[PDB]
Amino acid sequence: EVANPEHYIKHPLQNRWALWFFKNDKSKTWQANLRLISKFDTVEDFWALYNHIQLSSNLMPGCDYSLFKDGIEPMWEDEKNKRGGRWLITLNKQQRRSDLDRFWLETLLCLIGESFDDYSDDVCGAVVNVRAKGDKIAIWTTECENREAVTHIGRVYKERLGLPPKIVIGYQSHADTATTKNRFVV
Ligand SMILES: C[n+]1cn([C@@H]2O[C@H](COP(=O)(O)OP(=O)(O)OP(=O)(O)O)[C@@H](O)[C@H]2O)c2nc(N)[nH]c(=O)c21
Repeated sequence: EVANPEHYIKHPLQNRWALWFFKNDKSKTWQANLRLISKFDTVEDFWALYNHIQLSSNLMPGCDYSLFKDGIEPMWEDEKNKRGGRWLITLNKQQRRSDLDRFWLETLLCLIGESFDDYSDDVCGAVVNVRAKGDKIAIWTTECENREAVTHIGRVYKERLGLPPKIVIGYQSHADTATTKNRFVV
């Protein structure tokens, strides 16, 4: 007879995820300022990471945190992002204190907990931008043309964050990045 796995195995996550950190430095290419922190694929390992790193609200302006499925780099150029887009959450200066941190954690939980159910395969990850003019959080998806998946993900995400329902958020395609209107709204 063998031991009861319930008493000792870590609680597995559907996907293995990777957390990245971005430190702004004008003298270097965007990609050069983007570096991996570490990866994890269990509930225990997620908290071990989250608990020892600074809350988004404490980072220096210009820095980002990005949680993307293992194998998908948090950039437009990636095979899994080039044809996709993002649901953007735009926060005001007051929300840095009131909602940024709780919104980001809920975002992390939505990702690792596969809260988008049937459309989990369309989800790539999420990014939080700490900025002086106003912080930003966003869920990135793989194909801007998958209306069904994209709209359902947006609705679910918006409901999970729990902000006033009357507030509309938009979805923008990465390819449409101005050298930017929304494709969908919920
Ligand atoms: C997500 N992303 C951001 N950048 C670079 O980062 C710059 C800033 O893009 P940003 O997404 O970090 O928002 P920010 O608020 O800092 O600035 P703004 O929206 O223009 O006011 C871009 O114009 C790019 O030069 C990126 N550059 C490359 N090559 N690939 C990416 O995926 C990528």
